[PDB]
Amino acid sequence: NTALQEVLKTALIHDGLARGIREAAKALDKRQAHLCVQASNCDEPMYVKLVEALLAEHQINLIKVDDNKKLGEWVGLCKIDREGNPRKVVGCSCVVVKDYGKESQAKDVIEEYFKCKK
RNA sequence: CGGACACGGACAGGAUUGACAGAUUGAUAGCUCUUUCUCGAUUCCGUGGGUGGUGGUGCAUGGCCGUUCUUAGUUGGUGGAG
Repeated sequence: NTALQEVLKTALIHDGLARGIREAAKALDKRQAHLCVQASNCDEPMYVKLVEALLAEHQINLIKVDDNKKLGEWVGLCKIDREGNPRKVVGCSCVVVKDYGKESQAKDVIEEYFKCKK
């Protein structure tokens, strides 16, 4: 439960993420891929059928979350503000991190990973 | 586009750059078409707005110069006409 809340959120700042209408399906073909995340409300589940054919066969590693209406202010464009509107952006279904570069609380994500999925 | 910014939408389930091969070209300008690969929020689209101008106006101006002016001319400060 700590893995869901705060320790994924310690390293998502400036790294090689996924952002844009060709990029998320572009940058997954790379062997720098550390821990990633998937929004589990994709309307056609055939896009995520492709990434599940991509993720488990090598060491790519997911966390399931709800959507992108709430991750829409997590990826890098925040629309709610003291002046921003409640609807400017929609986030992504699938972003990655290709190099951490910092070890702030980067253990509870990596401890969770070889904990339950062996 | 070398149209900064302000606002609204379109933007990760598909905005925007680049580009070989073939008509397309005056031309190795993907200019544009044909099929498709590619860059990664940078932007595009409309709406207000700066901008650039060897664009007009020397009869709106400045500065500079030229001339009447290449000759000896010019002017105040406190002094006559019951």
